[PDB]
Amino acid sequence: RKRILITGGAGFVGSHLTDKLMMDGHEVTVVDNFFTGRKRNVEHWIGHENFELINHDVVEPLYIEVDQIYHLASPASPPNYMYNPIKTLKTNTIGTLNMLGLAKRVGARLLLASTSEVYGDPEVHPQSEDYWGHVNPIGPRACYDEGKRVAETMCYAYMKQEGVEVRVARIFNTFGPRMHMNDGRVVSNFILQALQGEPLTVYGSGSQTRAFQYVSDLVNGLVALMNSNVSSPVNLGNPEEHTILEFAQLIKNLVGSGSEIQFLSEAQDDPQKRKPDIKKAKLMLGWEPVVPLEEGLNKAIHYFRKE
Amino acid sequence: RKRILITGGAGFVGSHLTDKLMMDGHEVTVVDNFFTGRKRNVEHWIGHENFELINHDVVEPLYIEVDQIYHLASPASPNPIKTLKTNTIGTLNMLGLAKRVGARLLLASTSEVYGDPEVHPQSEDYWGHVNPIGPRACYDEGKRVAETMCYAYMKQEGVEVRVARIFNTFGPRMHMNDGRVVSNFILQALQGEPLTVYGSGSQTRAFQYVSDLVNGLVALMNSNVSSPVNLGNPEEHTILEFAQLIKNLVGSGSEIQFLSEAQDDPQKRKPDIKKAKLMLGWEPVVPLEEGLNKAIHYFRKELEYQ
Ligand SMILES: NC(=O)c1ccc[n+]([C@@H]2O[C@H](COP(=O)([O-])OP(=O)(O)OC[C@H]3O[C@@H](n4cnc5c(N)ncnc54)[C@H](O)[C@@H]3O)[C@@H](O)[C@H]2O)c1
Ligand SMILES: NC(=O)c1ccc[n+]([C@@H]2O[C@H](COP(=O)([O-])OP(=O)(O)OC[C@H]3O[C@@H](n4cnc5c(N)ncnc54)[C@H](O)[C@@H]3O)[C@@H](O)[C@H]2O)c1
Repeated sequence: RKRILITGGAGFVGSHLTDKLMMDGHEVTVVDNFFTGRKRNVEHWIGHENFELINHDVVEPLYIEVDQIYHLASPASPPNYMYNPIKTLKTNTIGTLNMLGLAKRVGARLLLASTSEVYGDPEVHPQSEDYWGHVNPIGPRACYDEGKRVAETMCYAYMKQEGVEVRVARIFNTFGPRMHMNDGRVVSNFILQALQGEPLTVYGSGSQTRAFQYVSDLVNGLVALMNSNVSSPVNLGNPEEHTILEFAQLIKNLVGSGSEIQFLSEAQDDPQKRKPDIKKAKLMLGWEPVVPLEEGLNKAIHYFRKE
Repeated sequence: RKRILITGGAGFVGSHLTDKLMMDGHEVTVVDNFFTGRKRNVEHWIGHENFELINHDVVEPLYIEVDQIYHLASPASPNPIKTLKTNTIGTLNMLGLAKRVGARLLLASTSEVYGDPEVHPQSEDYWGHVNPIGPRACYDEGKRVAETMCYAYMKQEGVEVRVARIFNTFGPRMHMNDGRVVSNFILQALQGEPLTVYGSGSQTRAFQYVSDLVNGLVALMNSNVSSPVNLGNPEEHTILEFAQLIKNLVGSGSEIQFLSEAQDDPQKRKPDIKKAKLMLGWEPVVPLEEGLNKAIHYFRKELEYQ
């Protein structure tokens, strides 16, 4: 049925988006510069009749007839984006302007992969979509945060001024096969520790909690949101809390490397900074996260074990 | 002495900056696409050896050899998309150029990066409270990210950047049909219309005379201060006092007049200028009365020219 463009389609979330859309029957074109993505992520569809992979940086204009654009082209984990603030800004600015220009020209509906970071260090808990956020416009993260903030602004500008149809997802922390293992976040870190024999190290009693979302739940959110009539931003994330200890335990079992878990009773964890309200997504999209933590960790570990 | 690019050189603040800098013997080039600027604003210099006017949009790359760029090319508030492009593409372009030719770049930012503030007054390490998707975001978010841009080109590429957070400014050449309280009162007084004050006229507005700002910009440009600096006037005056001052300076028989069922909006923001004091030795020095005077003379002249 639909002609669909995915920018960043060779990346973590984008490649799983591709899969789903390729299997629902659509004609998918992937645009990606391979700055962080990888051909292995989409290699299964090369050659297939309805797929096209284009090596292309979104800071360059694109002219293609499509019905829908999922705009995920953007550096995503902190080490990648903080190392190149300028490329990060150019991508979120010039690149969003370009994709919105295409969407306007060809009458595509455009969905933006924004981010809970537009909320900054929140002074409201949890964060709903009303919150304006508390964000340093010139810190070392600002290239991503302000970059994604103004990309949201561009969307509504084109919506208000040129009747572009726009969708805005504010994406919270997400995990699974093909994820990046360098956020030094708790799951990537425990998994690496276990996969190579190391002890899993748990601060204090492992009592701080973390809420992560499994990638296929995200991908369902995105598609649900794209095909809805809600044009204001929608948080997509999983607000279920698991203790850090529980992540150690699950990852230990599922890797099965007989790594030990060990406590540093004098050490400590930071409470998670952001926590998504997703009630608007339940109400307007009928969507919730349905993959249990253990199940997503397993599918993830399965990926990384054989890798 | 210095070769100097001024984008938005032909607008209100820009043309006074041009004035001051020409008078100091620098080589001054103005770039401007005249969306809101006027040649009349710099005709006095057209011809002099040291001056060039170039008609150019900053969303288009530009190559010129200069030592300093004052990047003022932007609508001040108040085409939303063109505003976005201008503050994004435009700033990237000018920082690119500054990279290429080794120029120091001053960004004319705005108190709006603080949004609707939740601390008072606003000093430079306040992060602001800004709606990224509100009716005015394409100005507020565009100037915010313009800042992010300067800092990124500085941290990563060694570009020398300066960032001025400009607060409300008034004076000759300003956009008369502004919306603003001071504007309306000048226009109406000059015409013998009553000056109507909403409520009891006790909401305040703070205003900075243009030559104070221009001084601040130059001081800032030539300092070693790379992080943002508030340039504004913190002195409060009520709307009623504006009305009274303007009525008297104009002398015309306009009468003041309360409309007590009407309300004014409270003053939105108020600069803390400690940092400009300490690190530039700057502060506003033109008293309100004198400034209003110079502003009245201009609107009087300009009513008479258009
Ligand atoms: N994974 C998360 O937790 C998370 C959270 C919030 C938001 N997001 C958003 O999701 C989107 C994807 O992130 P991800 O986790 O899949 O990361 P990712 O890095 O794996 O994917 C991003 C993809 O974009 C491509 N890309 C980057 N810049 C580009 C450019 N200029 N032109 C063309 N392609 C370019 C990369 O090569 C990469 O494949 C991002 O836009 C990110 O901001 C992700
Ligand atoms: N006047 C104030 O109270 C005040 C307050 C806050 C911020 N500022 C900032 O100070 C700067 C100067 O403002 P101003 O009051 O002189 O306004 P202005 O409109 O008089 O000056 C802007 C000038 O820039 C030019 N310009 C606009 N877009 C351009 C483009 N894309 N390419 C080239 N030139 C372009 C306009 O033609 C005009 O000559 C602006 O950046 C504004 O945001 C001023």
